[PDB]
Amino acid sequence: LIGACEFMKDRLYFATLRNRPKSTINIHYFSIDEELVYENFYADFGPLNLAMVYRYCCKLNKKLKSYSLSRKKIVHYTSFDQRKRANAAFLIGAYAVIYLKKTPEEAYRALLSGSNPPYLPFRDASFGNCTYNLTVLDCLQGIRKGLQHGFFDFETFDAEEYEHYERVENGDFNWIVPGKFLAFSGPHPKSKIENGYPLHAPEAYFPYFKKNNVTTIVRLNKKIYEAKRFTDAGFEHYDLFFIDGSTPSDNIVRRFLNICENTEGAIAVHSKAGLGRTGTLIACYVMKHYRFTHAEIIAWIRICRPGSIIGPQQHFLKEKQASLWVQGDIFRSKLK
Repeated sequence: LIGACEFMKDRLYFATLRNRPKSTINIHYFSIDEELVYENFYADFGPLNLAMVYRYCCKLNKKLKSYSLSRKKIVHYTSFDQRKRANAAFLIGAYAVIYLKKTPEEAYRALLSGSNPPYLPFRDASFGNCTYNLTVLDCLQGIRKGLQHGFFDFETFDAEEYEHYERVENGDFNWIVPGKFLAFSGPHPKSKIENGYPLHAPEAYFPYFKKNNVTTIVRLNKKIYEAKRFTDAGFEHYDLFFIDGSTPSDNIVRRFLNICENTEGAIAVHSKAGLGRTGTLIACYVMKHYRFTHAEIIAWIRICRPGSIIGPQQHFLKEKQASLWVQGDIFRSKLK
Protein backbone atom coordinates (compact mmCIF):
# COMPACT_ATOMS: atom_id res chain seq x y z
CA LEU A 1 0.00 0.00 0.00
CA ILE A 2 2.84 2.42 -0.74
CA GLY A 3 1.55 5.54 -2.48
CA ALA A 4 -2.01 4.88 -1.30
CA CYS A 5 -4.14 7.73 0.02
CA GLU A 6 -5.34 7.25 3.58
CA PHE A 7 -8.93 8.25 4.33
CA MET A 8 -9.46 6.40 7.65
CA LYS A 9 -6.37 5.63 9.68
CA ASP A 10 -5.46 1.96 9.10
CA ARG A 11 -8.90 1.33 7.66
CA LEU A 12 -9.77 3.03 4.33
CA TYR A 13 -7.45 3.76 1.42
CA PHE A 14 -7.62 4.89 -2.19
CA ALA A 15 -5.08 3.31 -4.54
CA THR A 16 -4.11 3.54 -8.23
CA LEU A 17 -3.06 0.12 -9.53
CA ARG A 18 -1.98 -0.99 -13.00
CA ASN A 19 -3.12 -4.57 -12.44
CA ARG A 20 -5.91 -6.29 -10.51
CA PRO A 21 -4.88 -6.84 -6.86
CA LYS A 22 -5.63 -9.93 -4.78
CA SER A 23 -7.54 -9.51 -1.54
CA THR A 24 -5.76 -11.08 1.44
CA ILE A 25 -6.50 -11.89 5.05
CA ASN A 26 -5.41 -8.31 5.83
CA ILE A 27 -6.70 -6.20 2.89
CA HIS A 28 -9.96 -6.15 0.97
CA TYR A 29 -9.63 -4.56 -2.49
CA PHE A 30 -12.53 -3.31 -4.59
CA SER A 31 -12.94 -1.25 -7.76
CA ILE A 32 -16.00 0.37 -9.37
CA ASP A 33 -14.33 1.21 -12.69
CA GLU A 34 -16.45 -1.33 -14.58
CA GLU A 35 -19.55 -1.02 -12.38
CA LEU A 36 -20.23 2.75 -12.34
CA VAL A 37 -19.55 3.89 -15.91
CA TYR A 38 -20.01 7.46 -17.18
CA GLU A 39 -22.24 7.70 -20.28
CA ASN A 40 -20.49 10.28 -22.43
CA PHE A 41 -21.87 12.71 -25.04
CA TYR A 42 -18.61 13.39 -26.87
CA ALA A 43 -15.24 13.60 -25.08
CA ASP A 44 -16.64 14.40 -21.63
CA PHE A 45 -15.82 11.58 -19.21
CA GLY A 46 -17.22 12.70 -15.86
CA PRO A 47 -18.00 13.51 -13.11
CA LEU A 48 -20.22 10.51 -12.32
CA ASN A 49 -23.88 11.40 -11.76
CA LEU A 50 -25.65 11.60 -8.43
CA ALA A 51 -27.15 8.12 -8.59
CA MET A 52 -23.69 6.66 -9.17
CA VAL A 53 -22.31 8.64 -6.20
CA TYR A 54 -25.18 7.21 -4.14
CA ARG A 55 -24.53 3.64 -5.34
CA TYR A 56 -20.83 4.01 -4.45
CA CYS A 57 -21.55 5.38 -0.97
CA CYS A 58 -24.02 2.56 -0.31
CA LYS A 59 -21.48 -0.05 -1.49
CA LEU A 60 -18.75 1.40 0.72
CA ASN A 61 -20.89 1.89 3.81
CA LYS A 62 -21.94 -1.75 3.66
CA LYS A 63 -18.31 -2.85 3.36
CA LEU A 64 -17.32 -0.72 6.36
CA LYS A 65 -20.14 -2.20 8.48
CA SER A 66 -19.59 -5.78 7.30
CA TYR A 67 -18.51 -8.35 9.87
CA SER A 68 -16.39 -10.31 7.38
CA LEU A 69 -14.34 -7.15 6.62
CA SER A 70 -14.35 -5.55 10.09
CA ARG A 71 -10.72 -6.53 10.77
CA LYS A 72 -9.40 -5.54 7.33
CA LYS A 73 -7.99 -2.56 5.57
CA ILE A 74 -10.46 -1.62 2.85
CA VAL A 75 -8.82 -0.34 -0.33
CA HIS A 76 -10.78 1.31 -3.14
CA TYR A 77 -8.50 0.98 -6.14
CA THR A 78 -8.74 2.38 -9.66
CA SER A 79 -6.53 1.83 -12.68
CA PHE A 80 -4.02 4.02 -14.57
CA ASP A 81 -6.77 5.16 -16.91
CA GLN A 82 -6.79 8.78 -15.71
CA ARG A 83 -10.44 9.30 -16.64
CA LYS A 84 -11.56 6.34 -14.53
CA ARG A 85 -9.13 7.52 -11.82
CA ALA A 86 -10.54 11.07 -11.64
CA ASN A 87 -14.06 9.71 -11.26
CA ALA A 88 -12.92 7.17 -8.64
CA ALA A 89 -11.11 9.94 -6.74
CA PHE A 90 -14.27 12.06 -6.96
CA LEU A 91 -16.32 9.15 -5.53
CA ILE A 92 -14.19 8.51 -2.46
CA GLY A 93 -13.66 12.25 -1.83
CA ALA A 94 -17.43 12.66 -1.95
CA TYR A 95 -17.94 9.81 0.48
CA ALA A 96 -15.38 11.54 2.67
CA VAL A 97 -17.38 14.75 2.54
CA ILE A 98 -20.83 13.20 3.11
CA TYR A 99 -20.11 10.37 5.59
CA LEU A 100 -16.70 11.12 7.11
CA LYS A 101 -17.57 14.79 7.64
CA LYS A 102 -14.39 16.03 5.93
CA THR A 103 -14.24 19.36 4.18
CA PRO A 104 -13.69 19.30 0.41
CA GLU A 105 -10.18 20.65 1.11
CA GLU A 106 -9.41 17.86 3.57
CA ALA A 107 -10.78 15.19 1.21
CA TYR A 108 -8.69 16.62 -1.60
CA ARG A 109 -5.62 16.81 0.65
CA ALA A 110 -6.08 13.08 1.26
CA LEU A 111 -6.26 12.48 -2.51
CA LEU A 112 -2.87 14.19 -2.85
CA SER A 113 -1.44 12.47 0.27
CA GLY A 114 0.28 9.68 -1.60
CA SER A 115 2.91 10.02 -4.27
CA ASN A 116 0.68 10.22 -7.32
CA PRO A 117 0.29 12.23 -10.53
CA PRO A 118 -2.32 14.98 -10.61
CA TYR A 119 -5.91 14.14 -11.34
CA LEU A 120 -7.17 15.02 -14.80
CA PRO A 121 -9.74 17.89 -14.92
CA PHE A 122 -13.19 17.16 -16.23
CA ARG A 123 -14.33 18.80 -19.47
CA ASP A 124 -17.54 19.72 -21.22
CA ALA A 125 -19.49 17.96 -23.97
CA SER A 126 -18.29 20.18 -26.86
CA PHE A 127 -16.48 19.03 -30.02
CA GLY A 128 -13.53 21.31 -29.54
CA ASN A 129 -11.19 22.17 -26.75
CA CYS A 130 -12.46 22.94 -23.27
CA THR A 131 -10.55 25.63 -21.35
CA TYR A 132 -12.95 25.58 -18.41
CA ASN A 133 -11.23 22.90 -16.35
CA LEU A 134 -13.59 21.45 -13.75
CA THR A 135 -11.39 19.78 -11.18
CA VAL A 136 -12.05 17.01 -8.68
CA LEU A 137 -11.85 19.65 -5.93
CA ASP A 138 -14.51 21.73 -7.70
CA CYS A 139 -16.73 18.66 -7.79
CA LEU A 140 -16.22 18.02 -4.05
CA GLN A 141 -17.09 21.66 -3.37
CA GLY A 142 -20.22 21.31 -5.46
CA ILE A 143 -21.16 18.23 -3.43
CA ARG A 144 -20.64 20.12 -0.18
CA LYS A 145 -22.79 23.03 -1.38
CA GLY A 146 -25.60 20.77 -2.55
CA LEU A 147 -25.54 19.02 0.85
CA GLN A 148 -25.39 22.38 2.64
CA HIS A 149 -28.55 23.61 0.95
CA GLY A 150 -30.44 20.31 1.09
CA PHE A 151 -30.32 19.64 -2.65
CA PHE A 152 -29.93 15.94 -1.86
CA ASP A 153 -30.25 13.63 1.13
CA PHE A 154 -28.99 10.10 0.75
CA GLU A 155 -31.29 8.87 3.57
CA THR A 156 -34.21 9.52 1.20
CA PHE A 157 -32.61 9.56 -2.27
CA ASP A 158 -34.44 7.25 -4.67
CA ALA A 159 -31.97 5.95 -7.24
CA GLU A 160 -34.52 3.79 -9.06
CA GLU A 161 -36.57 6.95 -9.77
CA TYR A 162 -33.48 8.98 -10.75
CA GLU A 163 -32.40 6.17 -13.11
CA HIS A 164 -35.92 5.77 -14.45
CA TYR A 165 -36.62 9.36 -15.47
CA GLU A 166 -33.12 10.14 -16.82
CA ARG A 167 -33.89 7.76 -19.67
CA VAL A 168 -35.16 9.18 -22.93
CA GLU A 169 -37.83 6.45 -22.96
CA ASN A 170 -39.20 7.80 -19.67
CA GLY A 171 -39.04 11.55 -20.39
CA ASP A 172 -35.32 12.49 -19.89
CA PHE A 173 -35.46 14.73 -16.86
CA ASN A 174 -33.55 15.27 -13.64
CA TRP A 175 -34.23 17.34 -10.59
CA ILE A 176 -31.60 20.02 -10.04
CA VAL A 177 -33.07 21.75 -6.98
CA PRO A 178 -35.69 19.62 -5.18
CA GLY A 179 -39.02 21.37 -5.12
CA LYS A 180 -37.76 24.11 -7.43
CA PHE A 181 -36.06 23.02 -10.65
CA LEU A 182 -36.48 20.13 -13.02
CA ALA A 183 -34.49 20.06 -16.29
CA PHE A 184 -35.66 18.13 -19.34
CA SER A 185 -35.38 17.79 -23.10
CA GLY A 186 -37.97 19.63 -25.16
CA PRO A 187 -41.32 17.94 -25.81
CA HIS A 188 -42.43 17.10 -29.34
CA PRO A 189 -45.86 17.63 -30.96
CA LYS A 190 -46.85 13.93 -30.82
CA SER A 191 -45.76 11.18 -28.44
CA LYS A 192 -44.41 8.51 -30.78
CA ILE A 193 -41.27 6.60 -31.85
CA GLU A 194 -39.36 7.97 -34.85
CA ASN A 195 -36.35 5.94 -36.09
CA GLY A 196 -36.40 4.06 -32.80
CA TYR A 197 -36.17 7.32 -30.86
CA PRO A 198 -38.95 7.86 -28.28
CA LEU A 199 -40.62 11.27 -28.41
CA HIS A 200 -42.78 12.68 -25.63
CA ALA A 201 -45.56 15.19 -26.03
CA PRO A 202 -46.28 17.77 -23.35
CA GLU A 203 -49.21 15.78 -22.03
CA ALA A 204 -47.02 12.80 -21.12
CA TYR A 205 -45.49 14.97 -18.39
CA PHE A 206 -48.71 16.29 -16.81
CA PRO A 207 -49.14 13.57 -14.13
CA TYR A 208 -45.60 13.77 -12.81
CA PHE A 209 -45.60 17.59 -12.98
CA LYS A 210 -48.97 18.03 -11.25
CA LYS A 211 -48.02 15.50 -8.55
CA ASN A 212 -44.69 17.27 -7.90
CA ASN A 213 -45.99 20.85 -7.92
CA VAL A 214 -44.54 21.96 -11.25
CA THR A 215 -46.45 25.20 -11.87
CA THR A 216 -44.35 26.63 -14.73
CA ILE A 217 -42.71 25.52 -18.01
CA VAL A 218 -39.86 27.63 -19.45
CA ARG A 219 -38.89 26.91 -23.06
CA LEU A 220 -35.46 28.12 -24.25
CA ASN A 221 -35.28 26.65 -27.77
CA LYS A 222 -37.22 26.73 -31.05
CA LYS A 223 -40.97 26.13 -30.91
CA ILE A 224 -42.16 22.75 -32.18
CA TYR A 225 -45.22 22.44 -29.93
CA GLU A 226 -47.93 24.94 -29.05
CA ALA A 227 -47.46 26.48 -25.62
CA LYS A 228 -51.27 26.26 -25.29
CA ARG A 229 -50.99 22.51 -24.58
CA PHE A 230 -49.42 23.33 -21.23
CA THR A 231 -51.41 26.44 -20.35
CA ASP A 232 -54.69 24.66 -21.12
CA ALA A 233 -53.70 21.97 -18.60
CA GLY A 234 -53.17 24.58 -15.89
CA PHE A 235 -49.46 25.28 -16.33
CA GLU A 236 -47.88 28.67 -16.71
CA HIS A 237 -45.63 28.70 -19.79
CA TYR A 238 -42.89 31.08 -20.92
CA ASP A 239 -40.61 31.40 -23.93
CA LEU A 240 -37.08 32.78 -23.50
CA PHE A 241 -35.43 31.68 -26.72
CA PHE A 242 -31.71 31.87 -27.24
CA ILE A 243 -29.54 30.09 -29.72
CA ASP A 244 -28.12 26.64 -29.08
CA GLY A 245 -24.63 26.87 -27.63
CA SER A 246 -24.83 30.62 -26.94
CA THR A 247 -25.08 32.68 -23.81
CA PRO A 248 -28.27 34.48 -22.77
CA SER A 249 -28.76 38.25 -22.92
CA ASP A 250 -29.08 40.26 -19.70
CA ASN A 251 -32.73 40.64 -20.63
CA ILE A 252 -33.27 36.87 -20.78
CA VAL A 253 -31.46 36.36 -17.47
CA ARG A 254 -33.52 39.13 -15.80
CA ARG A 255 -36.74 37.70 -17.16
CA PHE A 256 -35.86 34.14 -16.12
CA LEU A 257 -35.06 35.21 -12.57
CA ASN A 258 -38.35 37.13 -12.29
CA ILE A 259 -40.39 34.18 -13.59
CA CYS A 260 -38.76 31.85 -11.07
CA GLU A 261 -38.83 34.26 -8.12
CA ASN A 262 -42.55 34.86 -8.63
CA THR A 263 -43.67 31.28 -8.29
CA GLU A 264 -43.66 29.25 -5.14
CA GLY A 265 -43.82 25.99 -7.06
CA ALA A 266 -41.31 24.15 -9.23
CA ILE A 267 -40.24 25.18 -12.72
CA ALA A 268 -39.64 22.63 -15.47
CA VAL A 269 -37.02 24.18 -17.76
CA HIS A 270 -36.27 22.74 -21.18
CA SER A 271 -34.28 23.45 -24.34
CA LYS A 272 -33.54 20.96 -27.12
CA ALA A 273 -31.38 18.63 -25.00
CA GLY A 274 -32.10 20.36 -21.70
CA LEU A 275 -28.33 20.63 -21.17
CA GLY A 276 -26.51 23.83 -22.25
CA ARG A 277 -29.16 26.55 -22.23
CA THR A 278 -31.26 24.95 -19.43
CA GLY A 279 -28.28 24.39 -17.13
CA THR A 280 -26.98 27.91 -17.73
CA LEU A 281 -30.11 29.69 -16.64
CA ILE A 282 -30.74 27.44 -13.60
CA ALA A 283 -27.14 28.10 -12.65
CA CYS A 284 -27.81 31.86 -12.70
CA TYR A 285 -30.72 31.47 -10.27
CA VAL A 286 -28.81 29.20 -7.92
CA MET A 287 -25.75 31.47 -7.89
CA LYS A 288 -27.97 34.46 -7.02
CA HIS A 289 -30.15 32.77 -4.36
CA TYR A 290 -27.76 30.24 -2.77
CA ARG A 291 -24.39 31.90 -3.45
CA PHE A 292 -22.75 28.97 -5.21
CA THR A 293 -19.58 29.85 -7.09
CA HIS A 294 -19.48 29.19 -10.83
CA ALA A 295 -17.39 26.05 -10.26
CA GLU A 296 -19.70 24.74 -7.53
CA ILE A 297 -22.85 25.09 -9.61
CA ILE A 298 -21.37 23.76 -12.86
CA ALA A 299 -20.27 20.73 -10.81
CA TRP A 300 -23.62 20.36 -9.01
CA ILE A 301 -25.73 20.63 -12.16
CA ARG A 302 -23.56 18.16 -14.13
CA ILE A 303 -23.68 15.69 -11.23
CA CYS A 304 -27.50 15.91 -11.46
CA ARG A 305 -27.67 16.06 -15.28
CA PRO A 306 -24.43 15.16 -17.12
CA GLY A 307 -23.49 17.22 -20.19
CA SER A 308 -25.09 20.38 -18.75
CA ILE A 309 -23.53 23.84 -19.53
CA ILE A 310 -21.37 23.87 -22.66
CA GLY A 311 -18.61 25.90 -24.23
CA PRO A 312 -18.99 29.67 -23.74
CA GLN A 313 -21.74 29.11 -21.19
CA GLN A 314 -19.12 28.01 -18.68
CA HIS A 315 -17.03 31.21 -18.86
CA PHE A 316 -20.28 33.19 -18.93
CA LEU A 317 -21.21 31.91 -15.46
CA LYS A 318 -17.79 32.79 -14.14
CA GLU A 319 -18.15 36.30 -15.63
CA LYS A 320 -21.64 36.84 -14.13
CA GLN A 321 -20.96 35.41 -10.66
CA ALA A 322 -20.09 38.67 -8.93
CA SER A 323 -23.13 40.54 -10.16
CA LEU A 324 -25.45 37.62 -9.47
CA TRP A 325 -24.11 37.47 -5.92
CA VAL A 326 -24.77 41.21 -5.48
CA GLN A 327 -28.27 40.90 -6.97
CA GLY A 328 -28.90 38.13 -4.43
CA ASP A 329 -27.67 40.18 -1.48
CA ILE A 330 -29.98 43.00 -2.56
CA PHE A 331 -32.85 40.57 -3.08
CA ARG A 332 -32.46 39.11 0.41
CA SER A 333 -32.07 42.47 2.15
CA LYS A 334 -35.39 43.67 0.68
CA LEU A 335 -36.93 40.77 2.61
CA LYS A 336 -37.78 41.29 6.31
